[PDB]
Amino acid sequence: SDEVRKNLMDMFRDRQAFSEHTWKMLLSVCRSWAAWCKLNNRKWFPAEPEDVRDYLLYLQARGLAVKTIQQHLGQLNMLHRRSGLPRPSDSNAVSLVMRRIRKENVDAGERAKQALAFERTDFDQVRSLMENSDRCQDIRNLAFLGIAYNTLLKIAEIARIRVKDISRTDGGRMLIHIGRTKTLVSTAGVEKALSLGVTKLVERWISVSGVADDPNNYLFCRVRKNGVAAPSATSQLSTRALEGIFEATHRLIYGAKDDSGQRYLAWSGHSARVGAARDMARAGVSIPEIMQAGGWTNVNIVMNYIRNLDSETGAMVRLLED
Amino acid sequence: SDEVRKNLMDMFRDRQAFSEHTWKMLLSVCRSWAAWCKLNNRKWFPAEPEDVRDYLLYLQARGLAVKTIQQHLGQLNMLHRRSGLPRPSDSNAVSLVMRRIRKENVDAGERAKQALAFERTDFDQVRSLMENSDRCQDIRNLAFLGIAYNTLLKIAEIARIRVKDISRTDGGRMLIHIGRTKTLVSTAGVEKALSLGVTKLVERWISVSGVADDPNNYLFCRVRKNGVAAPSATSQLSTRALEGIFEATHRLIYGAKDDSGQRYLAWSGHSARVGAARDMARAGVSIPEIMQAGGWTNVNIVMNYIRNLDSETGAMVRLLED
Amino acid sequence: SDEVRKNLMDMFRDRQAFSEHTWKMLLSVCRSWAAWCKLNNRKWFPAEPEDVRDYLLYLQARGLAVKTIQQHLGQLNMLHRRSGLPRPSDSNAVSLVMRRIRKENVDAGERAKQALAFERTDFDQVRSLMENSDRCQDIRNLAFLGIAYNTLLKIAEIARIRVKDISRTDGGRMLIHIGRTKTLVSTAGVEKALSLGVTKLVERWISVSGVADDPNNYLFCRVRKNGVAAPSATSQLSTRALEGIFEATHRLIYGAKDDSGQRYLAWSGHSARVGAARDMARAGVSIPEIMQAGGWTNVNIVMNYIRNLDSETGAMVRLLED
Amino acid sequence: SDEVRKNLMDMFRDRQAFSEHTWKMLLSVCRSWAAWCKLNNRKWFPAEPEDVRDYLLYLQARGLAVKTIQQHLGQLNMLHRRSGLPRPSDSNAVSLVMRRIRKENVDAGERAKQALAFERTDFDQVRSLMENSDRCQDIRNLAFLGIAYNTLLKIAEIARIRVKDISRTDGGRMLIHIGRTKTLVSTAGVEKALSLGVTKLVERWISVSGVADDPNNYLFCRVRKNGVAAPSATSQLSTRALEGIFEATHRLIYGAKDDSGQRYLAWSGHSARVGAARDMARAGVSIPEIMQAGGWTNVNIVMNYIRNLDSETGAMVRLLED
DNA sequence: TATAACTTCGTATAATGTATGCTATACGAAGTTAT
DNA sequence: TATAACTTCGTATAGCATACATTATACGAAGTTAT
DNA sequence: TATAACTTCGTATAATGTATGCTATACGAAGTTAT
DNA sequence: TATAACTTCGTATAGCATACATTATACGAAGTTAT
Repeated sequence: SDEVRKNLMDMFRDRQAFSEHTWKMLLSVCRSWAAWCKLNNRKWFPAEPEDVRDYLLYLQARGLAVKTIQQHLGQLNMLHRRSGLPRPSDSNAVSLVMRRIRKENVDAGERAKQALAFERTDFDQVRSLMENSDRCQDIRNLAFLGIAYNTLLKIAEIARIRVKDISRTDGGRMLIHIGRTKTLVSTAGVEKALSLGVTKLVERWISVSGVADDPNNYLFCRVRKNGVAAPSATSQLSTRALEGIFEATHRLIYGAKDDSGQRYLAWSGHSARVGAARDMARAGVSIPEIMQAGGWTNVNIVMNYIRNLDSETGAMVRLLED
Repeated sequence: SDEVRKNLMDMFRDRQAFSEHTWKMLLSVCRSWAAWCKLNNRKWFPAEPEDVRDYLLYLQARGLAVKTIQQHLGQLNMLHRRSGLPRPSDSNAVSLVMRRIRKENVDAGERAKQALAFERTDFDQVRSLMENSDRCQDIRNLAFLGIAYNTLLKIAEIARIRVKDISRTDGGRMLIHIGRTKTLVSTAGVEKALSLGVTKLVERWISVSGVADDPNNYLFCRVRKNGVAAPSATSQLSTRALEGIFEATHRLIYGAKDDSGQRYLAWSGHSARVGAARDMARAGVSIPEIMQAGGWTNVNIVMNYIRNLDSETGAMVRLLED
Repeated sequence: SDEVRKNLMDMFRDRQAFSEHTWKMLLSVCRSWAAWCKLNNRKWFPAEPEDVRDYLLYLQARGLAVKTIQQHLGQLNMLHRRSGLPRPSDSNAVSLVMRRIRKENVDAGERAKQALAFERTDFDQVRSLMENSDRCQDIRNLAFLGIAYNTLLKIAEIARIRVKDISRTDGGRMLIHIGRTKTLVSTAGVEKALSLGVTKLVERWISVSGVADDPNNYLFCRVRKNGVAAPSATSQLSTRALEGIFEATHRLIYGAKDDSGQRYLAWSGHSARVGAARDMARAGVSIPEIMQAGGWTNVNIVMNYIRNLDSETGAMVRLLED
Repeated sequence: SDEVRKNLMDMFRDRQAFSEHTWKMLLSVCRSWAAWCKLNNRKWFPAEPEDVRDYLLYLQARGLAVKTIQQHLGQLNMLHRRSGLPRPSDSNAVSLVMRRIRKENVDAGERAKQALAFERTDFDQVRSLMENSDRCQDIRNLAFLGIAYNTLLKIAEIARIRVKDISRTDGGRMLIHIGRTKTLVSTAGVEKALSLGVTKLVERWISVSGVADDPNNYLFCRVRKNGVAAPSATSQLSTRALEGIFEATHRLIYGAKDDSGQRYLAWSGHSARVGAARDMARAGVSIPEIMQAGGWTNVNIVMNYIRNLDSETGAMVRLLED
């Protein structure tokens, strides 16, 4: 009763031990669960297993994805395990219904989607059009698109780059040192090399933006309606803005989005990462090489961007046709 | 007893958490365990470690495969873990016999088997033998044998193919929008293309059958002793019937089985999968293209199918032969 | 007191859960420890940690290897852990002295040795001399040496081979199916292919020995002074005899062993395995390929036969010399 | 208290279980922890989770590397585990801060460093500057710098080389029977060969020194302000003196340090190792030969040394550049 | 008959594996339906 | 507050190298059986 | 001034990492010894 | 004791596919600030 209160207090004291995103989703799931509980006159904490089971079934009935449901269940489990209490998933009712919901949704066809690919051809076509612009906005966007495709870095890692993180090979190729993440949080860190063509795009951006003024400045920054860049060493370009560059570039080439409300109708923050991964594979690049490129530690995730690369090769259709 | 009664009600309420094939196997182990118990005067629930030990030894004497004995122990362990009771595997005596049985059986020379291969040489032979046949069942069986070898699809997947899933891809070749994935993080569906040869086979079947008279009709259907097909959009051919086409075809060519009791004496549902993988290896197709073919995310099974091809003899044979 | 007696009784009942070699060493270490205990008026079971520490120090003082000492400690730990008691290694005194003994011995230069390599050149030289013999003994020995080098199989796996385990590629190369071991105890199993030259050596042995009479016969068998082979399906050629073939072949080429009493002055049961592993490496064979060849599951052991392959490459001595 | 007194006596009796460098580091953390405790009025033994938490936060504020803070917590954890007491890391509050500190520090941009490279361009420059020098210390330092770059050996290993360990391999080139392995399962020793150039350097040192007047004498020795060497078979040069040759040599060429406080501003003991690996990569030497060079069983460190070479730019740069 | 060629054995020392559980195919055989 | 040239020290931080529980090989010596 | 171009935010859904502990180098600085 | 051609069943055994605990992206909508 008080041991629980202490545990929770300890968790909140050292908040910084978890990503802000985890907290954000913890409160969002708690909001959702607490509302369902109120609407059903139930106690939201500690959670009763039969109540949690009803809630997950309610989420499925609302039409949410299987991964969304697993997230709600996962946030509830963390809140309890860290409170010193037993996890809802510790009961049959909850573990069995989750399995049953995954089964029925997947059987009805549900599948986890992945970002619309932005590949070598898309990059070449965008560079060919934007190459000739003098606008600060255009120069920045093209430089961002290039780094994204060349390095396979997530949008959050890109927004984190500082001018001082950039070095250069003896060959004149740019090098961006990256230190952590989801994960990777390490010592040492990594370096991402840019092709000569791409480092040229970045050079042009630094020049017109004037972010080199201070090595602490973040590489990318906002650019106001009048074309003036606003370098900063305290704030970074929101990842929401970066997803906006991918979306506006797609609209530039293909026009306005659908109306279906569906996701991935245009390029998004993860598009170049899935597009590059796939280009390397279709080129014969070895798995360890492809892995190094994306930072993937296992051969599973990799196979996953290629997870949607399965298409009739015609292999058997050739053996037979001869 | 109140709490295991609740757990058993949990299990039934969310029985959809597991597939019907899984349930049947569970019912099957309980019936056997229970029957052995009654016959030997022991309580079957909860199961005592010493009794489960005498039972496992019993299954060994019955000559069952270690794989099989592990399935009995496994289901027995589910029941108890789900129910709140202690698993027999958690016992030292049970843990010890399983290790003894496993080791003893491997020593006597136990090995896993796999489908007798149905290769191109066999497909050619069959085609030639029943290609001009006007018999509706022959027309249907040849079409089946073709798609099986060409697509490497499993029997349950071929049984689900409906008419509206067939389209045209090129040169009048056919396209089968199949679905070979049962996971959330995977590709929605694939498109299997049939050689020009195989396409003519399916065409002659759909014409002699009339399954196309309704898109909802299943590609394959029943053909009665009067050589008349019976299209249907609600009922598909049992995979048992599909395995029969394979054994019947082998009989046509080799006559009655070997009456040795053994398994894989004739062709079975996986024979075309085993054979197409080998032909693809003999013709030196890239492993990735061989995995896309069978839908393998890894190469642990495929390696078993092509293990004895001279192309897979290893580095040592390479070094020794110069 | 009785729970212990039961545990031990359970261990002995299901003896077959452990290799006969484990038992053999368990009794040998117990013999050693029990003798030291008697000579020092101490109780040998349960073992007192301070007593075990004295014993390990006594073994070090007797000049035994670090791996020998770790074995004695390991057998003592198993006897206790399986008796339901705490392991001697569970105490500081024992865990600290073991670490200290490893440290001091290794610091004084001790190193785990490995078998004298039997490589491609040795095999070619032995085949060149024995190729012309008509003696059953010679024909068998050469066939054994060939299979050992070609397959990298341990002597115990070789003595286990039965005539029925041998199949053949479509190319005329022999194939030996192997099922388990130290380890590997599996389902499925593996196939080892022989080069055309080596399968010829084996063919010649089967012919002159007459082991093909029964597919259950073990491939290798004894050969008496009069040249007559003694095929058997119940007994195998002792691994001690197989180590004898490697030793006699070395003496044939180099003459009588030293007098130092040292180990590995001549080829032994593991010689072809370490020799083949090393030949592949020096040939550019990839690790996964080399791994497949020896059955190694990890890249560590492999690096270990090559563990004694480190020699001045001259790499730096070339960069500088130009 | 009786049982932790016994454990502390266990630790001291078998202190040889750990190296002297390990002991010094342990004494160092205790002194700091104890000093912090007294200053803040807390008991230092056993350590309470909440106090260790305030201490770790203290070390973070002192600006120490996460690696360093983990060393304090680590030793603190040894002490307690060895002693029978409960480890502070086993506490939720301590577990939480370590995670917070680790994450917070990685976010501020913390990265590991490594020796400033001493490449061939640097060796050439130094040779040219002090090659005709008659000064005995210059003759000794050049010899050292040569062996370091040529052999990639660490300082403690070069400090141990005695005269009787040098032999001749070919064309009058030298051979150094070194020992770079501290494990039981490894190779006894290696033989490092020196280029013809480097060999002439060591020869001129042994002649101007007279260390060869007794095989037992260490290759390298003290050279007093009167330019007179002092051979000895019982005393070797401190690795600190060896690091001094590196910094002194860098001073000769670049002058006083950068007074920034930072690390690796001049050359250190590992500079030749970092530089020789890069030169070997620039000249495209096979990774295996680069590992044999530095004595690496893996390639996790070597990759850090050659991370920014254009030859190690990745597949993406390869694809993008065509 | 001595004796090659093992086998058995006991102490000494090097090498090696480290998971399961759910679901689909195998196949003889009983059950069903329209020729 | 001689000074070059080290050594010894204390504390930070980079570079490695794993443990546990079996199972299997190394080899001298003594026993075994068809010749 | 309206307005481009963000930022912040809250619900929805995809992606990812899964270790430590022992020992050696780094380097300013105090200690020692023979020029 | 019609029979071809299946279907349904029961039990053996081969073929796959993982969980947990975070952390990070997807995108519409509403608020914010230099122009």
